[PDB]
Amino acid sequence: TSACENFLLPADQDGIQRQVTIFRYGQENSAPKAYLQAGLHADEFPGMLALKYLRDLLDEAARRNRIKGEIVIIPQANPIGLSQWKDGFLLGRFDHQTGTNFNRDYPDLCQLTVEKLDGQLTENAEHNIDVIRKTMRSALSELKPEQAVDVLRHKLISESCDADLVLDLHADNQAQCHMYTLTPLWPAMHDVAAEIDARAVLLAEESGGHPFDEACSAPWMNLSRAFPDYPIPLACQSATFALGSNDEVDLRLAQDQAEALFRILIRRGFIEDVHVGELPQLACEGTLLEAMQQLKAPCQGLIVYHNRLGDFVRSGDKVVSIVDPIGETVDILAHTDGVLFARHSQTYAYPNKVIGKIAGKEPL
Amino acid sequence: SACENFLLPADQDGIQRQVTIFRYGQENSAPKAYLQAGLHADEFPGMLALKYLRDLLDEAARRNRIKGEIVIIPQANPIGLSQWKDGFLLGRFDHQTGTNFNRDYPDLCQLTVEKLDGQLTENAEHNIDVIRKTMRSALSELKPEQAVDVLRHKLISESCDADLVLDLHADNQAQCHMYTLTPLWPAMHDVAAEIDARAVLLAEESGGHPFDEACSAPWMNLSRAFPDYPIPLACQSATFALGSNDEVDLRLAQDQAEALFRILIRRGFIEDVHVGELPQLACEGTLLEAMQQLKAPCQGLIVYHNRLGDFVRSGDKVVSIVDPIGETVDILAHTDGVLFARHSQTYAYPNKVIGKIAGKEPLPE
Amino acid sequence: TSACENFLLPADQDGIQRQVTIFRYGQENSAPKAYLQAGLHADEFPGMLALKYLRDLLDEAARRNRIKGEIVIIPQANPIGLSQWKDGFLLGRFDHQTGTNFNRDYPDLCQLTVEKLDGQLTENAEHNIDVIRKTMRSALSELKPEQAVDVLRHKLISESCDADLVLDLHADNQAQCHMYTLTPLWPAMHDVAAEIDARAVLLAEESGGHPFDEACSAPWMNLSRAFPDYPIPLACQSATFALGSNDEVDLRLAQDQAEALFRILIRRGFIEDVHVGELPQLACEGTLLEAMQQLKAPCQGLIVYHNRLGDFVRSGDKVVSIVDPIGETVDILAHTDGVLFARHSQTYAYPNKVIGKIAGKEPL
Amino acid sequence: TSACENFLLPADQDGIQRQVTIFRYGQENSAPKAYLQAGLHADEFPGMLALKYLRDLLDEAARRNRIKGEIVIIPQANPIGLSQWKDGFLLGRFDHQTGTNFNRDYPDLCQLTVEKLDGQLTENAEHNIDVIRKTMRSALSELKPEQAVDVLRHKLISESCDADLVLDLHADNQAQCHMYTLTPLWPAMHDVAAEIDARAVLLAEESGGHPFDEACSAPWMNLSRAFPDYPIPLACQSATFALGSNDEVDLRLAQDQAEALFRILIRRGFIEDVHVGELPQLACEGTLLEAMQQLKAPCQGLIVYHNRLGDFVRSGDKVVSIVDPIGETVDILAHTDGVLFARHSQTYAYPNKVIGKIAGKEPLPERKGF
Ligand SMILES: N=C(N)NCCC[C@H](NC(=O)C[C@H](N)C(=O)O)C(=O)O
Ligand SMILES: N=C(N)NCCC[C@H](NC(=O)C[C@H](N)C(=O)O)C(=O)O
Ligand SMILES: N=C(N)NCCC[C@H](NC(=O)C[C@H](N)C(=O)O)C(=O)O
Ligand SMILES: N=C(N)NCCC[C@H](NC(=O)C[C@H](N)C(=O)O)C(=O)O
Ligand SMILES: [Mn+2]
Ligand SMILES: [Mn+2]
Ligand SMILES: [Mn+2]
Ligand SMILES: [Mn+2]
Ligand SMILES: [Zn+2]
Ligand SMILES: [Zn+2]
Ligand SMILES: [Zn+2]
Ligand SMILES: [Zn+2]
Repeated sequence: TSACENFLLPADQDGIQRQVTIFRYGQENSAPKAYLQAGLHADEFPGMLALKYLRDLLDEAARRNRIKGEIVIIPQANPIGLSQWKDGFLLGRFDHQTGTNFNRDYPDLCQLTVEKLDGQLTENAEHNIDVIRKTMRSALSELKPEQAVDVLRHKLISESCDADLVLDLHADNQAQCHMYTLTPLWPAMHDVAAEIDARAVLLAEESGGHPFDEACSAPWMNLSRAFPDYPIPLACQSATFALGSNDEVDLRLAQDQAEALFRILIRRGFIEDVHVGELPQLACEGTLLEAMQQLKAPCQGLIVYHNRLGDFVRSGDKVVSIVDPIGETVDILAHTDGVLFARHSQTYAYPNKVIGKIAGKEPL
Repeated sequence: SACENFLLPADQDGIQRQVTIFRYGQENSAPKAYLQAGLHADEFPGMLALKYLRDLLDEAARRNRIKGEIVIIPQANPIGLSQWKDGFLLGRFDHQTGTNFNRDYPDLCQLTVEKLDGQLTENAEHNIDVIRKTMRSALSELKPEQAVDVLRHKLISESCDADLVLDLHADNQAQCHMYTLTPLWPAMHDVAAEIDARAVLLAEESGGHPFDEACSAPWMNLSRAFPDYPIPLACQSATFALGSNDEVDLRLAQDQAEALFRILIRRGFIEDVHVGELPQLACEGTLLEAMQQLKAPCQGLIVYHNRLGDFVRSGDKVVSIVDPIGETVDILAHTDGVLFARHSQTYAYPNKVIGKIAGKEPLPE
Repeated sequence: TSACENFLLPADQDGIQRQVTIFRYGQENSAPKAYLQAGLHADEFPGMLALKYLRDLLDEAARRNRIKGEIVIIPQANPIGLSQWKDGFLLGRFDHQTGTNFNRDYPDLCQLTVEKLDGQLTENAEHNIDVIRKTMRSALSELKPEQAVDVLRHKLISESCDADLVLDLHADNQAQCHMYTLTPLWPAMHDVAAEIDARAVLLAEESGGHPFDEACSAPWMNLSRAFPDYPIPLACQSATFALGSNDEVDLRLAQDQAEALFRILIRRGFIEDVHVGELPQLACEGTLLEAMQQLKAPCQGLIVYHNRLGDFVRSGDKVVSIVDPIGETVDILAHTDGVLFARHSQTYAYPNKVIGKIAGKEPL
Repeated sequence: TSACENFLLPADQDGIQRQVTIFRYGQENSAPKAYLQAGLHADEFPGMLALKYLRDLLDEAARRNRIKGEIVIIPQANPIGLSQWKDGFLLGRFDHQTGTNFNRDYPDLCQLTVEKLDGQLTENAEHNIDVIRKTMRSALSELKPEQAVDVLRHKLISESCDADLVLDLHADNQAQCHMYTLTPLWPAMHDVAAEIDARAVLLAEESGGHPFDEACSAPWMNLSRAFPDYPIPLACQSATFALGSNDEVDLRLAQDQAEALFRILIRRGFIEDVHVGELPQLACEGTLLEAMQQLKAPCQGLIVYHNRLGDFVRSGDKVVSIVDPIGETVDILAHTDGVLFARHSQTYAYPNKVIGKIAGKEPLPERKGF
């Protein structure tokens, strides 16, 4: 019913080897392929519990012989970060050994495949998809990473680059459910945004230092541009789901998110003999990431919020203040109209700390 | 208001920090109160409460209503306050020594009992002044070198001779609760009621010499060392956990500042103010040894089955540890009581304390 | 699995006979009893849409055979006000025929039952509850109202006085979600306030001219005082929910409010086999209604607000100004610290118009 | 600085005499003439506050001696409607005494002047303008209205018919800034539309029952047609500005609208020694009023919108539903491509309630005779 791989990473600075546990629910290399992972930031929990419950649903779908394609589930994509305790707190965002962000510095599969594809593309889009996916797998086989974190990033992209559907499950420090995707995959991924009840959908073609979701979807956009004489569709539809707050561990929520992910899999042809019915109403519009305001602390001090999580705020509104208990108070204003979909869990600032997010429409 | 900026020795980066101390009233006047917050630099509610208590005291000072000496330290630990790692503030342990900021305070009984051998009389007030003077002398003789030892030394040097000491703290996820010396209960019932404690935890001696016990324990221990002399519990100290570490709220901090102000009035620090009827205390004093620490026996997601503040019964499933790629382990209450604390970070390592139940029967654990 | 009653009011001044549509989802006269109504002020809409969607949820609960109690749903409790159009606007707050407020002059069930109860109470609280509820129904049966609005008020209290849970769904002209209840039912109704995300909870033992929620809950408090030798618990837990602004009709909001009401019904033992999970933390403290400041316009003119809805304001702050476009400007100040939970939808004043509300604590 | 008159209406049913306060910033019967009024519908507020701030700007222009013509400002053109409170709400759209709409049943100055002008027109357009304006004033002088609302309409047209520029400031129940003008006055009032940031410009030659803006501009079009052998230019350029939602009272917005109105006055030669500069971007095309779709509720119930104010919608899109909370749901579709520039503030319907507006380009079959 379910295959299990334990992929072993090379030893860290303490001589410790870690494993990535990967579950597969379908026929290997079959039909449509889905990839779902959680816990790439090891201190972001909601996705971990949601995929535990999605597995319970898929075990039943497997027993009933209703799995159509290949579904790949990784509830804890980052066993390195998961071990990084300091003074009794888990710091799962950055790699101790390299200092790098776990959701950065993924391979650029356009840069790795453009030369190889020069003579292989044709007028048949489906053919180009198979050629590009095969080329991507070959290009990754040629890379030889040495550090556990680079080997981990390599494995995760090697197992996801040829998928039709990729969902990277994340969380923010204090936030409402929200989604990120590639600009041209909107509104294609309207259904997934609606099912997971995103309260913000943030669009970009190219963001920061090569995150996982863009590593999966961007290559199809960049290859389409590299080879404009050939049909290259956006074959891999990836998104990042921030499912809630980092510490939001709740049975009801995880079960509801597992059921939503199951409904997404049904709608996209991974499950048969199950009815989905009407798509839920999406509570927000897609906006550009560059139109999103990061609220930053201009100084150190207590973070005092004047708005609740999810409040609509307008340009000029006082949203948060930094209070020095032995000094001055500094007021921070909204510079755009939008929804305060994120704040922060730790209510003390250092200068340039991002302490909140407003999803607006006008680029900043 | 007087302001002192006490300078700590430079750290490993050659950086010196200051402890900012505010004083209201005349030096050495009448009764003495000491209030500090942020000894654990990641525990915020007390920091904001003392900011607002200062606003109230500035007005009391303008109106010439301060009777004794009130010492306010909103951020008692500027070392911990600088300790950022991967964007998170880790303010509980000192990064040079690895020690807990609220442990390893001096034992002022051990430091004064020899000196006091020939100095005590049948006059209680005399003994209080002699013991306080001896404590100050004993501390003057100590020469700490590490910034954290210098910090602990300064904080006890400025508080040991106070009549009232309130150490303002927080827990990772908790209701307002209080700790004090067993024999100071019910003496400190009024302060517990004003701050709306939902648990009062009593001990004569706890862990490795925390600040509140460093202030009040010496009077109990000297009373026992010299049973032939009147030695009252002259320094009434308590720890207030004012809420969750990250519970920063205007309304709450203003309410806590007003409660602290009312405590100062009741205990004779503020003139020309009537307080009136004491609020109802929501809990009984219980022993710290009757408190259950809920521990994770294994790593995994922390799933709570009880809300913060629920009354739970022995045998109840209160919390589960869930391995998202493994097994689930259920954690049971071993005592009836109030779940006054849980935890903010919902993932465990083995032996992690993930919650606290205030019970009445002492536990053998 | 859902009953429908169409209760006929006597014909009005135009010879029009109107109906109150009542839906019942459970076991008649059994188990726990819940009563939910909306639209008593016929121009307050959010509750009307929320109960439409709560019915969809209860139809499914009924189909799944999960209803434990008797649940009474009245999405439009006031068909009189609902007809009162003038110049294309619906004026649903006052009765055209009598000039009276629709949420005033409800019967006092203490005054109506104290004589009857003198010899019927015992040391058994559950007995007293059944005796008092039976006595209330009898006392109301004996009343003979003639005006459609008196008949309407009579029916609504007759169907709610014996409930364990009563939620009267309202709105304000421009407001945040807020709640009113009987002072001694706080913090008993903390869970209710938390699920609906109230941003103010206003407490009173006795308010104005006998509103519906107090008509339901006050009698238990007043009978407890009338008969202090007997255990009389506050058997009917009533509250008023102002679910937002009068005109705040939104699909997402009404669905979210329907789901919150469903969660309240589950928590209070009306629905089987549903896991709810952790209670949301309440965003406000209970304050006294007597500590609330009404901001009044001292003169006619434009209402210019300086504070946004939901701002925390301090005594002395300029909150709103009245601007005469051909005359003078008058500044209106906060006289208490608290939350500006209400403003107004029509931004022009007449003298003594209430143009906003601040929920304070009445300190000294 | 400015002249101030208080024109007294005859006493109403309660024996109360109401007054219209009129401000004048220029000379008298001078140079170019501008007329700006707000609050004809007394429950439409944004224009009231905008003209308060425009007066502050004009007081300064007057102090600096920079007023070039006659500028007439009426922040509250309708003191009758302004008094009409019921159950704490202001109902300012219809006159209590007559039941008539405050922005309907204005005089037709073509019908009133065609006979008088028969022998008075010549080859000189400027002459014809002065003759027609004098004739209009005489024709109105001859009328004797009795009811307060008829006297009010009479005064407002008497003070505006001879203006070169007329801006009637209005609002809708829930709407984006939009404009109405006479079909042949477009492209010409492009500058006005651009300065106020209209999101729809709606054109008609004849709309409903004789509104104020058409009462001012239509006569020139109709007289041109009555006397085709003479040059009769569209001497009075009128427009209706719906400045926003009825209840949209905001300091920043009113100041921005006052500044835009000031820039319009500069561009059209009312303000001396001030340069405006480059014209702002026009956000929309001029479209016919008969190409505008009115969304109507076919039944009573909750108004549930599926589109935001200002969304672009396409023919076939579900825009709004009417939901009977104890009955059925009815879906309402867009039947044209365009911007949903208006919805409604009160989210409950009666049958045939207009619950929104879409500005399209293709004339719609049902939009005839308004
Ligand atoms: N493709 C993108 N544009 N974004 C990538 C997904 C966003 C994602 N964000 C977080 O993990 C939340 C984090 N606590 C925070 O502070 O934001 C990430 O950085 O991995
Ligand atoms: N034991 C005493 N007599 N004094 C009370 C000390 C308790 C106090 N606890 C805390 O700051 C909360 C901490 N997060 C925790 O997990 O306990 C402290 O360590 O200062
Ligand atoms: N006070 C109570 N006992 N509770 C009843 C809630 C009050 C309730 N208020 C409203 O519908 C809003 C109204 N615009 C206003 O200005 O209040 C009502 O009058 O029925
Ligand atoms: N076409 C013209 N000549 N004039 C158009 C003016 C329209 C203008 N309409 C309104 O105030 C808004 C109204 N709620 C509505 O539904 O339109 C008016 O009546 O004055
Ligand atoms: Mn502040
Ligand atoms: Mn469990
Ligand atoms: Mn003002
Ligand atoms: Mn609908
Ligand atoms: Zn992340
Ligand atoms: Zn602490
Ligand atoms: Zn109401
Ligand atoms: Zn109008």
